[PDB]
Amino acid sequence: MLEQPYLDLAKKVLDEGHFKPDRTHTGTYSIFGHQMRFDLSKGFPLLTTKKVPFGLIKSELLWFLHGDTNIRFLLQHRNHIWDEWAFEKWVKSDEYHGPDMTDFGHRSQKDPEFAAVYHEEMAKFDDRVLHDDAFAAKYGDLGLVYGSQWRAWHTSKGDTIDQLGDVIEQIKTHPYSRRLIVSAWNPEDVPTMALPPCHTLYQFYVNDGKLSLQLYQRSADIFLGVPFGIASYALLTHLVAHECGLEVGEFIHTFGDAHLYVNHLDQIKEQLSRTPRPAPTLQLNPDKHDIFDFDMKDIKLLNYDPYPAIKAPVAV
Amino acid sequence: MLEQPYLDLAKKVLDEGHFKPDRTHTGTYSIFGHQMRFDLSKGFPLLTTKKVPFGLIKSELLWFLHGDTNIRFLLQHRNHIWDEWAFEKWVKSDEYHGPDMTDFGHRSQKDPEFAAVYHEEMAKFDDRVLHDDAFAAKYGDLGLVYGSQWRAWHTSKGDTIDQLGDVIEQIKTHPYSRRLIVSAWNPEDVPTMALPPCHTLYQFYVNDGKLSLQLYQRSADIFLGVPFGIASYALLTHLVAHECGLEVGEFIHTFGDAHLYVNHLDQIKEQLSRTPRPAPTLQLNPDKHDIFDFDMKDIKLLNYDPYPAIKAPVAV
Ligand SMILES: O=c1ccn([C@H]2C[C@H](O)[C@@H](COP(=O)(O)O)O2)c(=O)[nH]1
Ligand SMILES: O=c1ccn([C@H]2C[C@H](O)[C@@H](COP(=O)(O)O)O2)c(=O)[nH]1
Repeated sequence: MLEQPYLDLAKKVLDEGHFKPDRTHTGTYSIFGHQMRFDLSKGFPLLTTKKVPFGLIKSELLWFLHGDTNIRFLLQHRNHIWDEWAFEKWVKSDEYHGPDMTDFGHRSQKDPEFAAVYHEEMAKFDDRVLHDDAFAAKYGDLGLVYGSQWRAWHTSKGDTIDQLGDVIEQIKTHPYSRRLIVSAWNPEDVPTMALPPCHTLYQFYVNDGKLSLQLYQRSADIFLGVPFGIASYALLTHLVAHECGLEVGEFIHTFGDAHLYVNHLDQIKEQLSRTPRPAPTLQLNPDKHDIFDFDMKDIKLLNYDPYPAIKAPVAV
Repeated sequence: MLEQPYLDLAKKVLDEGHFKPDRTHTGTYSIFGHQMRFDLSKGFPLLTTKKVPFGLIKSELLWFLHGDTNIRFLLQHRNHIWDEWAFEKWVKSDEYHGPDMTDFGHRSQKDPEFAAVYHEEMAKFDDRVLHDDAFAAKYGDLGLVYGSQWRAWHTSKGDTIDQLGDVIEQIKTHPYSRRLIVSAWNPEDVPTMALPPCHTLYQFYVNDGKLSLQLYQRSADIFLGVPFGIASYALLTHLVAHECGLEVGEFIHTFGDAHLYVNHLDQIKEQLSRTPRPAPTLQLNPDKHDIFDFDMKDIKLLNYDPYPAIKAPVAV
């Protein structure tokens, strides 16, 4: 079944997984060096053993494709994944004249009252980002995020490079190249970044009229992270392919530190007791071609019949 | 046997290998996405099924470790791997007042007279690089090569970053980090580089007091390239480990485009008819610790009993 590699990877971290400490002082079962492949011709690798929000995955990838880094786009799309990061910048700022917020996330877990307070301050921050144009420009712009790494790499000459744009043209004029690489890792920025790119780098490959993509993920949260990651990059492999008039090949997910937080063990076992149903089908608008111009309505997901969602706490 | 993964990878490219064109207009049998691991506690993965020059591998890695990019060091060490690149720069220069040299490499294959001519001009170039200090500074400095990528990454602020130095300190003060990454890929330089880094990026990992390393090689020549690559990075895993007082773990080689040139098929088959002997043993000088200060004499290779070398033409 299409999503087997994932379950396999999951089962493995449990079995061969060696305990290992980490930043968000929780424990993890980790493995180092893994690689799994998904033959995109057999279907879309969005998990059926647990409900994954394709809407979220879809709007995030577009945000990246637009070379956008401001949270406003996502919010307009009911997407709040990157919310914490902008909120945090806001709170550490001179203007934040509100309640105690330092460590809002980790605190909310065992909230002394926090729950509503945090959740409301956040509602406020967002609401302003959506309307106060100047506020959005200030606290709503994350800066160095995938959108800017992929499409506006800052060069030593104060210029900007559209890695993705260039690779796409390359694919068209030189499909057999081995230099079709887009990179999110900048040695200059990581020493002072909030969260250095987990999706460190990806390579494209063309053969027999099919497009393939390999991702190198330096670090991954098997439970919460991987499900989206596989969905996100498989989508990209289709999008880029659609634009180049190529057939879709394989999506390959390679790992550095693949781990499962100690507070996710029961949940994952639950999942491992499920039987994958047939994988869904992706449908891209035939009329449109420049993916940089793709809109949500141009991406349909057909036949996604999943098992109920699984709730598990974010380890912090 | 330790080197099995390599033979396995080799056998595979023959069997599942899909023909694919390439730059040096020759043909290739290619696969996309492969990963193999070598448990460095079982021995050193320097091939016994064919003689690999450990001396060359050793002096090259030191050259990188010194953050050096001038060919003089290598020549002083009888190492000529990077010779062509500096020679080419020399020939395309105003000063090169010699015979016809444009395409020296590919031509030498079916030399109309070239052999000696090229080989002598080269001897001249080198000889000068070794003695004429100003010549070395001019035509002997390659510039952007591993030594500068690893230890003097040029930032947008005209400064320089010692990625390797920083990662080593990191390993010591934060061994459980998932950000121990050194990168040779610069989106800014690749568009105008002679040869963008095949050894694209590598990640370190520490667990149970052992050090592991994973390399991401965007493109590889299974026959001529991989044998050195495995040797080079396994050596680094030992060196860094020796410096951090860690035990050696696994070396993991991940691949983008792994290929075998069509003009290497017979030779590789020859190799595949050999039986691996026990792997050699690496011995590092116990007295020395700062690997940036390691000298050739500080690296011993014990019990290397290989099969005679295999000669095969460099495809161009
Ligand atoms: O697809 C993804 C992207 C990010 N993360 C995770 C990786 C780490 O678990 C955490 C960040 O902590 P560090 O890896 O930076 O140390 O976020 C994932 O799990 N999956
Ligand atoms: O360990 C190594 C380093 C380099 N090369 C190869 C990779 C390619 O075969 C060739 C460069 O051509 P491009 O990959 O840049 O297209 O040099 C190897 O085989 N092995």
